[PDB]
Amino acid sequence: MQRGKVKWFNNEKGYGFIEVEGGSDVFVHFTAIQGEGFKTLEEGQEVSFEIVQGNRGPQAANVVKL
Amino acid sequence: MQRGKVKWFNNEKGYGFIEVEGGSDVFVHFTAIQGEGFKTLEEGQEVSFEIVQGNRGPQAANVVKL
Ligand code: NA
Ligand code: NA
Repeated sequence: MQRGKVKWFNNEKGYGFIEVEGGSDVFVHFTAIQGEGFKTLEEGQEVSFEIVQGNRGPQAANVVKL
Repeated sequence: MQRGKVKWFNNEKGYGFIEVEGGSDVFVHFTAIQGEGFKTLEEGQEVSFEIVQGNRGPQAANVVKL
């Protein structure tokens, strides 16, 4: 588990990337976003998350807005 | 998606396992469950999901109640 900030998120498409200090960007799909409310992220938002490997490569899991 | 059936799920602990045909049971955490509902599953529940590899091995992502 670790923290990062949303790099960008296309609200219409429901995905974007988390930027990591000193690391590679991490793909994030809306289905990973925790909490209640419309599943979205905004550029700059700090998040905690886990990295998992799926068929398309690394992606975020358990994305909590801080 | 992959299909399976919930073997058990403990809604106090927030986890359980999904049984899948021809393979090992897959760990499922409440944070993977989709829907604005309460994030719980019940024994026997048919689901669609994705298997991803996390730091503890295979686990469920994107768990949708069918
Ligand atoms: Na970076
Ligand atoms: Na099995």
